[PDB]
Amino acid sequence: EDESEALRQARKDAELTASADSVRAYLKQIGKVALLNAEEEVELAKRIEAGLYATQLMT
DNA sequence: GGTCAGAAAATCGGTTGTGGTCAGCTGCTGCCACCGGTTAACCTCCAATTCTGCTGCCAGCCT
Repeated sequence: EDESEALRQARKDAELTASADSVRAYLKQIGKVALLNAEEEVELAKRIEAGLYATQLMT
């Protein structure tokens, strides 16, 4: 019953905590988003350039 | 053996004359102090006691 069940319960209980230090709170806040790779960075950059040209052209 | 023009003193003050003298910028010119931008192998989660009041918590009569 220790196969991520009680671990999940303690994970949600730790997620609903306070964590009264600001550095620890910022690290816990930034730990949620997952990492990337080269093709994902390429497609994000292409979307950035397309959106920037779209708003420039529309203005 | 006496009255009137001239000469000779500082004195208060205007001229004046130039002889520097100091500053007042004035470029200006070099420079130097300061602000802003840029760098493309990869490597992605911290360093004692004493007293009073308040709040959170669990059994437990009452509905």
